[PDB]
Amino acid sequence: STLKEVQDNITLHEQRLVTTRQKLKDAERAVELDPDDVNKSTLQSRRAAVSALETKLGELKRELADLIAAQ
Repeated sequence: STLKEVQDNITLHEQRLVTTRQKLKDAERAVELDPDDVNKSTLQSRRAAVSALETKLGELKRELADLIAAQ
């Protein structure tokens, strides 16, 4: 039930973190080789996407820890 729902959401977010981080790696490399404005903007966006996922994951994981402790 509730704990499993949170766990599945952590999985979905961990999977999205992997794919978003690959997109970030691609964007970082492009800027390393040619730091033009478009490449810097792509990088800025990919960074924010990864960081936002990591934030959400941290929230989910702290809440699951407390769900477990209460049970």
